[PDB]
Amino acid sequence: MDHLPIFCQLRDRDCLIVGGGDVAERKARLLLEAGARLTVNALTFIPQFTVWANEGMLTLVEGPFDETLLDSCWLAIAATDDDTVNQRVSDAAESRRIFCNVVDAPKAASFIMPSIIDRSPLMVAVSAGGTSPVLARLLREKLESLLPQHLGQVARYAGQLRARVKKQFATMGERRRFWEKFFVNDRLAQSLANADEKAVNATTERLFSEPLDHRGEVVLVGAGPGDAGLLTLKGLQQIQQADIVVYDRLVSDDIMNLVRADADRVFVGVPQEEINQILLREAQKGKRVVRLKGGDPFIFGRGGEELETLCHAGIPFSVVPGITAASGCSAYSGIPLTHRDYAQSVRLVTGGGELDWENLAAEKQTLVFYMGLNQAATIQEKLIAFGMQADMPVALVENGTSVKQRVVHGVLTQLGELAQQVESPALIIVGRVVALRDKLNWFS
Amino acid sequence: MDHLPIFCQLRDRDCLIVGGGDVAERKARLLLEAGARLTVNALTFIPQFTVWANEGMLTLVEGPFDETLLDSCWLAIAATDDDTVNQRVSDAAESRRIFCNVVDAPKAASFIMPSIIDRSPLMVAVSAGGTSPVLARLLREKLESLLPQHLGQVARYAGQLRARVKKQFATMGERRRFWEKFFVNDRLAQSLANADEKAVNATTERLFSEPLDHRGEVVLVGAGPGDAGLLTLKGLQQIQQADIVVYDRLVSDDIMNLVRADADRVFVGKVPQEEINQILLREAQKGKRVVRLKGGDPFIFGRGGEELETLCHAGIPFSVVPGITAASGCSAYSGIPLTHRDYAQSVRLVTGHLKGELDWENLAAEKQTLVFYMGLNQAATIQEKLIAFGMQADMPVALVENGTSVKQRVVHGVLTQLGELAQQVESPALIIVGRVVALRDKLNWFSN
Ligand SMILES: Nc1ncnc2c1ncn2[C@@H]1O[C@H](CSCC[C@H](N)C(=O)O)[C@@H](O)[C@H]1O
Ligand SMILES: Nc1ncnc2c1ncn2[C@@H]1O[C@H](CSCC[C@H](N)C(=O)O)[C@@H](O)[C@H]1O
Ligand SMILES: [Cl-]
Ligand SMILES: [Cl-]
Ligand SMILES: [Cl-]
Repeated sequence: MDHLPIFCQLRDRDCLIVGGGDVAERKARLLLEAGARLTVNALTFIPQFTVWANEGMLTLVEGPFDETLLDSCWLAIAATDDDTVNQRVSDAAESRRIFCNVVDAPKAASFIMPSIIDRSPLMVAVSAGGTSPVLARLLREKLESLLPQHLGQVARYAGQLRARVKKQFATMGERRRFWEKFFVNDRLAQSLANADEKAVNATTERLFSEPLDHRGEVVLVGAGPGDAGLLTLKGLQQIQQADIVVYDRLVSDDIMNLVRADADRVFVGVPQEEINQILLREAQKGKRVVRLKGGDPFIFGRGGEELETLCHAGIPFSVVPGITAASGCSAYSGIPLTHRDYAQSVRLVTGGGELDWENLAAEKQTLVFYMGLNQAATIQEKLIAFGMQADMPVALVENGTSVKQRVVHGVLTQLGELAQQVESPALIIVGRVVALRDKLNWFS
Repeated sequence: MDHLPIFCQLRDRDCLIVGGGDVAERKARLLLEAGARLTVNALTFIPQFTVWANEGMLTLVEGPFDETLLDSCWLAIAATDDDTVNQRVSDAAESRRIFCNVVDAPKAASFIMPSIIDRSPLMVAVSAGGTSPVLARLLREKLESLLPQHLGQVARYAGQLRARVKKQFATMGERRRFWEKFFVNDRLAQSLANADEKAVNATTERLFSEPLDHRGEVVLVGAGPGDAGLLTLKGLQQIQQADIVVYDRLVSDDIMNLVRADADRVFVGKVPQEEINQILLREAQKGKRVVRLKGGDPFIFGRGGEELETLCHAGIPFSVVPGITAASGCSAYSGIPLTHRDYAQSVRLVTGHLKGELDWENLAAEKQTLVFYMGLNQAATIQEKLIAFGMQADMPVALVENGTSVKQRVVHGVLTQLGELAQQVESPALIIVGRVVALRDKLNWFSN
């Protein structure tokens, strides 16, 4: 072992930073967030320090490095661009047995600052001794994506319940299993975060009442339009905690690979009624069910209908929104849905009853047709017949955001022509913003 | 932050443990692996301390607590079962400004020892501060089943190459690009774990030979509507690796905590558009990875087109990471789906304040959900115009303030109440008009 990680209590402990530039500013933010009684000594200071000083958050000492400033200090940081000053600081700290970091020379003095994932009171720290800061940030990134934002509130509450769980769960197998469902209970975490103290007390007693077997709940998760990177952090966390994942064709294979093989998978790509009962049945057997749907669950996803089935049965649910096809395709095709005065509104529209064509034909809109390929010849002839100018730009985006994305574009009088040239899943975008693609297309 | 994690170099530094039982032994073992010069002061010692002392790996002092034994120490650990003694140790260490752990009292004294996942020289440390040692242990096992055991050898080889990387690559960006390739090369990791130095050298030689692009980049990243969990995985990657992050006030606080700690951050809240464009242009022309972090989605009422056309006109590369737009986030978190069955044919995302003006006949049409962005100040005009162009007076409306955050507020009513409803909230807020608003009483799962 090269270094021993320790977690220091710095509240109201004198710490010293030498330096007043951006390096020192980054270190000082860290120590302020830890509650240090912070002094900063530098020949000059950047404006952020005077701001902190005027708010009484720290003390500034302008001038050359003064070793007597280390007199009552617990930690020192050398954060200048001058190697002779940093060596003076680390030498004075060493002789006082004060742990010291030289920012630009991690093996020069006595401690290294790791990458930190803060879920206080829960904290994770990653370092490799300065041999590989890029690896440390790469690992920090994975951990940040995995650890729910409000886990620390759950950790705090867990400690207050340590006594109750022991008196109810005899063996450590049992309370280990209790703690495992406790730390993944979404209703509890959001109830703690929202300061809804009655939902806390309801969730708390429901967690003690039900069998350890039962963790029944459904999460509707929007998987985004295809690219696995367009899943949300919460969405990834939910599919990592699922007992059962119910998905269909419009969920990309790259998304499905982020589900651990330890979860049951149920493929329902079958009228809507059957899907509703599947979710019902598996939530009532007490499993964590994630219903994965393409894009956003509440935008032509029939997501509402599945949740109404669950409401009439008393099964907790939540929804994780996702990137709808329009947003994904817009960003990845270089076609902004709005721009300057081009469009006062964006219309997301499907392809008994039928569409209001005069309304769709009006100016200053971006039109986005979902499930519109089969009707694309109709859409061309009717938009023209209802006054939309023949030179209106149109684009069709197929498999948007994925490695198979194809974009075709022209004007409206060639819209029906370009539509047989693509296949589902495809969006039809009509409007002046379509012209912007020649400049903004950064993708395939 | 409850604690500040630091990684201490203990080689040849005096450390004191008080106590000689099984707790002290566990801590002594750790401090010996770290290379500490270790004294153990205790009334009695379990046999393992005899084994260590015979080998000359530490100094035993048999007797009650000797405060003067702290005088040259960098760390102290109180590991007795006597809380009077433990607190004398903590007090003596405090006066000397020596960080001190009381093992049976995490909240007392001045450092805590975390759980350690060892892939030396790579190390991960986890602690919940004694609030939930069960959580720390569950997390410690997940981290174990996540970090490959190859990883220590990749990190060790990186350490050996750092001098050559600094010599051969002039700029900081080049060195970063090298390391970013180095750490994801699976063949190199396999060859290191196999001690196949022929393969190690050939892959390494090729890595050093690749042209490294020096161009700065600008990434437009949608931060989503507030909740940090609604950032995309790709958006998180970009802000974890940017040099500079240019962020609005419509980017929540929790999102900014996800920026890498050593990134520079430039505020552009309330500055006009051509201020922002130029700030991006220049830091990008400095060869730095720039992330432009905007609320919601960058291409929905975000003015992301204008910033990018300036960079295209100047030869600067760029990309766009979409985000959850306010309509989708507030929809999910208020229990108001934007489409549903027969209710809504179409969703309209509309801006509220503009220059000619809005096409109210168009907006008043039945079977749609209207979502007004930036429309608070015109709520009275919206109600009057939609009524005048034939929308039913009892049409449900909702206003979502600070959607998806812990401060989210929802008010709802009918169209004839829209103007007064808007006075009960402030920016940032959405106006939702449509029959789907009535679904809230069955689909609301978040709060109120
Ligand atoms: N990756 C993709 N590229 C282009 N269009 C897509 C797409 N994924 C879904 N779509 C569109 O969405 C339609 C299915 S309806 C479901 C839409 C989803 N809830 C969402 O928010 O996007 C398809 O007919 C297609 O037009
Ligand atoms: N968290 C939130 N809750 C409610 N409305 C929000 C919001 N965040 C942004 N908005 C809306 O967005 C308007 C700014 S326009 C910026 C919109 C952003 N690009 C997006 O895609 O959502 C605000 O006036 C408000 O109407
Ligand atoms: Cl160094
Ligand atoms: Cl490192
Ligand atoms: Cl022993």
